[PDB]
Amino acid sequence: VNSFSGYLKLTDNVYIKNADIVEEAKKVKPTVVVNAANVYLKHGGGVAGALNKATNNAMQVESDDYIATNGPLKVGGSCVLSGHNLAKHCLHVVGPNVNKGEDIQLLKSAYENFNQHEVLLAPLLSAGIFGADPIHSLRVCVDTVRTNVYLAVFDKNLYDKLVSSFL
Ligand SMILES: OC[C@@H]1C[C@H](F)CN1c1ncnc2[nH]ccc12
Ligand SMILES: [Cl-]
Repeated sequence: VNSFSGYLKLTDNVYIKNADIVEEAKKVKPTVVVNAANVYLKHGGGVAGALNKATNNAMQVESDDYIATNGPLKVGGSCVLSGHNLAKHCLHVVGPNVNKGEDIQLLKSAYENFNQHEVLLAPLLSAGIFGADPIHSLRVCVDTVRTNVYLAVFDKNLYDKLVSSFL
């Protein structure tokens, strides 16, 4: 039993809700919140910009030190950093950004990072400003993640389409 509330159950392990991931994280304070990161951890907009803003830019400061030490992530890769005031940890995961021409096949590799964590709050990888089809992202999530994932979808119209079209 966990403290996630109001989610629709899609499969044994995948749950979905129309919610702002920032407000969800502040309420639940999950062990792991997933960020929709880029390889430079530049949290400018989309999910990343919103999460970073909610940390008063502390996420960005921590991220800049991480990059200065380690260099950029790989597309499909991840790193674990602090969750600041939002969660114990933030798993920064880089899905392919279609608006940069990145290979959508890497979306499965990106979701594989979730399997290293028993329970996660997450957005749909490569959705929004990363330019992939969210219906496809949900499909890959369901077919790749085996740990317990609680998906927050910001747009109510999109949430309804994901549920009604879910196979
Ligand atoms: O599944 C994540 C959905 C799809 C798209 F990627 C953006 N999005 C969000 N969901 C909840 N809160 C959010 N805050 C900022 C963005 C955002
Ligand atoms: Cl977005």
